[PDB]
Amino acid sequence: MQKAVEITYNGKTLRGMMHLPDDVKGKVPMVIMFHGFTGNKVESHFIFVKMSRALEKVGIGSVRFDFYGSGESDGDFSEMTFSSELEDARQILKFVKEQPTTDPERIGLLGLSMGGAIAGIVAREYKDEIKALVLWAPAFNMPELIMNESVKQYGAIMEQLGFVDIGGHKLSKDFVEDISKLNIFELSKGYDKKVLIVHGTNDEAVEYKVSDRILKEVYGDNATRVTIENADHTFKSLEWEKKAIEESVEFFKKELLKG
Amino acid sequence: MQKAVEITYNGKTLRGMMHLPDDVKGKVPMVIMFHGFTGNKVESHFIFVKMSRALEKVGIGSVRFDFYGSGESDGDFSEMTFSSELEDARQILKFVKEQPTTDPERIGLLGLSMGGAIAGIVAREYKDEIKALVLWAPAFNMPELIMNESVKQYGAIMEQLGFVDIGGHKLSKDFVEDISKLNIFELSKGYDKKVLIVHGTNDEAVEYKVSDRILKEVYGDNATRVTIENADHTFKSLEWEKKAIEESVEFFKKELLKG
Ligand SMILES: CCCCCCCCCC
Repeated sequence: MQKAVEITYNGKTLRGMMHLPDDVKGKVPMVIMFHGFTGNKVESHFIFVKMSRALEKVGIGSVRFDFYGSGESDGDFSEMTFSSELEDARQILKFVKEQPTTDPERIGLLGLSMGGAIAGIVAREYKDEIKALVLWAPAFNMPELIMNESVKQYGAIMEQLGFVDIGGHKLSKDFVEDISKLNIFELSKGYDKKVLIVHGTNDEAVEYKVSDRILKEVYGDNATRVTIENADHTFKSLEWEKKAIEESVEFFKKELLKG
Repeated sequence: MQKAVEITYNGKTLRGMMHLPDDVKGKVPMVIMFHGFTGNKVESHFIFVKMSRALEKVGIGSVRFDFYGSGESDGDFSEMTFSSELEDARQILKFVKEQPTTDPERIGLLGLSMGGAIAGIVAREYKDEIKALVLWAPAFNMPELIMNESVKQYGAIMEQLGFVDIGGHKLSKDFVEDISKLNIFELSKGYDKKVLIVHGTNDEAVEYKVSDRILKEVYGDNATRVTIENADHTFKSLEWEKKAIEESVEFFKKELLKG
């Protein structure tokens, strides 16, 4: 089953999609999915929609919302900061916990790229009530990526206009100010439940090396990695996305439907 | 106001969004928006969403749905053909005409890229009940574009396995066969009401020359062209998308709110 949903808080409306399995009644595991920077709840080549459908077939529900300033949700992209998306995510978790079909002890988080950074942070903040975590090419070095640009052209453009054009999106100076103060690696450290990282070797947006840091610096033996050979950042082929979705579904089926 | 909407016909469910202006009540002009090949109802850098919001402010509502096989709607991409998207468009027009806030004589069509080809055809099929037409880089040469793509890129796999991977999407042989039988220029010819074409000069997906053909071969003096200098296919900058949205909003404001 697929139904559209909304959240309204602080005068902000988030719009999303909720998937519940047709077969099983009662309370079910739920996966919350976080899209990345300039992405949206559907994500690249619909990989999020696919994931939800692949999950409901194993009796796992899911919700996917567009962050404020993106896609179907209200707001201008210029109003968005990483911290504001964090607050959106805290409200989304609250919404999932309020649904009468949600099993409170079976809630997982999934995040792609910058959504992986968010998912990491949220996982830590609620480490005792988030059952499992999947990270897809998680952009934990996002602060560093924004910082390096200070000496390049986007830095000079930001210094002059207070915003930059990243391809039909207005990236505010407020985002640079906000993100410069955060260390995703440290803010994600301390999550003890099982973690799955899926990463491509040819990822030219978040290099594969980043995942090594996460394995070394953020988690212990509870974290494991699926390497998708030859894959680009968003797993943009049928075989690459099939591998990502199947490994992640099996991880959530093992980790959420056991407890 | 923005609300999620659905259509179900012949065992298929389409999912979309409906925008109505808050201040004006009664029947209002309505714009139907058609996304392009591998796109979705939000479209590139949220330009469709923005276009809907810009329309609300001038008292024009809108609907944007994902075609069957894309985005939030049902179905796999392999099930989609150009003709199935035409049938979806006919059902979406039907849906708009059933809404009690729709002024039946004030319905306009907008299409981007392959969706513009959709709009061009639908406008002709309903030439007496479609009040105005906007085409954004309309891909009337889509049969030729796909034919060139098979000959140079797809290859034997299409014959051996029946499909090709176009970037996380399974493009079926049926689409190639179906689209080869259609002439978008001929099927759109005969629409007499006002038409706006917006096109970028550096468009590398649908060459600017195509718009020249549409002005000469498809429409008469009822058609007008806004050229956006240096712009790419989806007008992917703040300046380019502002120009496209404002020109289209003022065109729909003049042509739907008159007569
Ligand atoms: C991976 C991030 C791509 C966009 C970065 C833009 C940097 C702006 C700095 C002023």
